[PDB]
Amino acid sequence: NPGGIDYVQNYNGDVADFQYNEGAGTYTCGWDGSTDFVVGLGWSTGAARDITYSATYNAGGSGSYLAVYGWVNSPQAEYYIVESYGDYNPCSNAEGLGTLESDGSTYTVCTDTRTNEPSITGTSTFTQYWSVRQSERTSGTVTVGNHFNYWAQHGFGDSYNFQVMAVEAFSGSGSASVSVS
Repeated sequence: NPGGIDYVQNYNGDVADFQYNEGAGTYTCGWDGSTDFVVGLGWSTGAARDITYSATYNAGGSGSYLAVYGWVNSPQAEYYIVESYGDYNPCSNAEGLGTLESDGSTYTVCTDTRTNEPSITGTSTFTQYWSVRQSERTSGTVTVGNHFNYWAQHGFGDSYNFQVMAVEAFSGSGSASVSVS
């Protein structure tokens, strides 16, 4: 599959009309609701790989991200590299970790703790790492290593779980069509 894609991310995809094609490295979704979902395509084992995407992403008025999304097992962490988003900047009420430069833009970097929250191990305590692109875009390449390298200076581990190019929303409405490699 494109870029060795071998994984379909499907959390609550049933509220997001989530449809995919692993062989083509494509997916679509469309939403209008107040339930959280995270859907997309990628790799069952994460790495500091370059992720190329091309999207149409329409999330005006929506609490939504277009993002590289994944987890690390130990210390347990959930991470996002946000390329475009809707109404809600996730670094607004988080702890600031400065900025970094990657793939043509500055990213705002931040972190927060989720205590005893739904996670990949059921219910657990984990750290979120966010890089939020200052100049939003819908196509390009994410040099994931740049983000990993920076977050690792602030406690981020390297035992990668899954890693995908994702669309998440939790409020409002939108549509997306994404190609990944």
